[PDB]
Amino acid sequence: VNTGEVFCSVPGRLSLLSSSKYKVTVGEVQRRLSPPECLNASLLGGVLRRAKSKNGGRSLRERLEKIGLNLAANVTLLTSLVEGEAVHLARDFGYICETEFPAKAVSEYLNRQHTDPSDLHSRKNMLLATKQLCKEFTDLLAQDRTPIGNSRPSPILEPGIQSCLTHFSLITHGFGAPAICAALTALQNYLTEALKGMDKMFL
Amino acid sequence: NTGEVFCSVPGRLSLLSSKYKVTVGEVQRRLSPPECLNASLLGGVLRRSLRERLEGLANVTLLTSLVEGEAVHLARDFGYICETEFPAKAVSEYLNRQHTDPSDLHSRKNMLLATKQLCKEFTDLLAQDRTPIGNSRPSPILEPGIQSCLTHFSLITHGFGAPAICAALTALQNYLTEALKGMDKMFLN
Repeated sequence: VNTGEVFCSVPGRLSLLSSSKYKVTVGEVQRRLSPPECLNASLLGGVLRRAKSKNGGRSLRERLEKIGLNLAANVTLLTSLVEGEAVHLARDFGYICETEFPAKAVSEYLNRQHTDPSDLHSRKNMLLATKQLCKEFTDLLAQDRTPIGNSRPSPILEPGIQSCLTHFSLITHGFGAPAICAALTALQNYLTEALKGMDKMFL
Repeated sequence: NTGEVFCSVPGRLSLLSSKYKVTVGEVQRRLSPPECLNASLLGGVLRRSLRERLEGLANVTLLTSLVEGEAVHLARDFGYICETEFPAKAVSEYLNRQHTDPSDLHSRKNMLLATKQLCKEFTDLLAQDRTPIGNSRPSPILEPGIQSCLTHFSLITHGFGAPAICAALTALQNYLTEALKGMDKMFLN
């Protein structure tokens, strides 16, 4: 089984701009057919946005077996996504959290709810603790080396933890771990703004 | 007349062949700042005479394509998957082994408790967001300043943002709880 090879190209479900299709590799098609999802011919046909013909299902089965693959789980909106588009969606969400999440207004509002000056050393220490533990957590997700798109990198994480992050990448088509890092960026920017804000209170 | 249904849109992310009601309120939010969608882009969103049909009424991301009902559904499925599929127990067993000083378990336990507390205050604020979305026009409980900032973030994500952030912090919170269970079994040795 040659997994670097391109199976097909798929227009995006979330494109507003006439200007790309995403490449889907044999590796990706094999990730969809294997556990934990074990997609069938009908669902794989929708992911690949194939025209649902009566020929189409035998045609796809023929295309699959020629390259050494053959044919349930809870289907979500994420199940519809090719890995290219899942990764792109996570990247846009990441960009929006960094640039548009009102981390400053949120810190001003939540700091003002803890304006007892005895509760000030306490809050500074809890903010610093939260920042640290969130970094450890996003550092682990950045060490994820699950195969996605054309990449099949070598693991740095121990096999056990890697296989648990691999399970969560497979059920989310690669959206999960980067969407969580996107959300923890908004939390980290709030904590940073809350610390700057605490230090203005201290005066 | 915000509550009026303007059309029904098939889901961009459905696999089951077996539709989302878009209201006039929602078309208005797309035409108004911060996005000021033109008729071309609004066309894409509604998946289609439009200028007449309306008359009486920022950078594009993958989120710009979504009707509110699908954006909220996608956030909801992400939430479900973070809650039920994120490996919180294995992540906490790995991170308890990497970052716990065995000469000061108490320092790591206090930092976990603190993190759980501050994450809760943060997701409690996002749950107090009363931004119009779909056919709801609820009444705000937050002061206008912070409600206006939260509304901007909902308008540019089509209602995906706040719930998607809460879905992610559920994975973090489940990790923290598994990690505290883990700290206690280290104290028992």
